[PDB]
Amino acid sequence: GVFTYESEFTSEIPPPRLFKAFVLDADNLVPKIAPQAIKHSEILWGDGGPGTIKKITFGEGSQYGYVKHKIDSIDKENYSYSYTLIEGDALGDTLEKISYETKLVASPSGGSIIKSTSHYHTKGNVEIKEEHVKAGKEKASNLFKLIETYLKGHPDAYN
Repeated sequence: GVFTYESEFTSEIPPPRLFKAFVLDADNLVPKIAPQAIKHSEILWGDGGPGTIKKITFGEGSQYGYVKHKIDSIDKENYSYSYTLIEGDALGDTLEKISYETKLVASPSGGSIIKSTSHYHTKGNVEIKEEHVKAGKEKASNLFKLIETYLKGHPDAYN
């Protein structure tokens, strides 16, 4: 009853810089690099640690479009991030518990590798739609390629 999807890519920007921006600065990194997807970010629980809850908002239009992220684990030393999503118009009336996992590393060419993964938990006996899970792979991957330019252009970004 759970879906498992993983991705793998790399970048020339350092993972500790993109990590701090993605986890320790996602409140102003996503709404600044891509203001077309998220419009605001306000942690609802804790402050980013495990068990915390972040309320990300979108601005695709007037209709309110936001989601809730529950931090699951973090690796400021390995540059890894893991949280659980509980809200999101994309969950349709079938999905419920969402699991999100992201990991960063370094390559032999100096660049840095980025491994991401996500899961779904539908309530009852239903399944997600490829166009949905597949489209999410581009919404999460494309963003990762936007942050790489964030540090590749901003040598001061939390650095």
